[PDB]
Amino acid sequence: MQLNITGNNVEITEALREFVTAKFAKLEQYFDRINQVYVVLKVEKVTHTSDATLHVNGGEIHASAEGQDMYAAIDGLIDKLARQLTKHKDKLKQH
Repeated sequence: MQLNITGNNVEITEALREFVTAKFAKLEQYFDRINQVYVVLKVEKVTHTSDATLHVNGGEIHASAEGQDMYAAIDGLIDKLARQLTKHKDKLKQH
């Protein structure tokens, strides 16, 4: 269960990185299919872009989200990502 992040054209402050990990953590409670995760967020005067990639036993999901800010990108990115994790998580726990 190891996760890492990479910021392109953005200063990675303990608070920022924490926010990202904070969301994933809350997901680590119900979601047990997370071993290696890599996230990247670009910050430009135009639009902010963020990408997420979660790993699962036998399968791997890769999605990306954009937001008005580095915070919004993570919100929608971790939102759609979670809902996706639950979908595939339903296949496993079949009882």
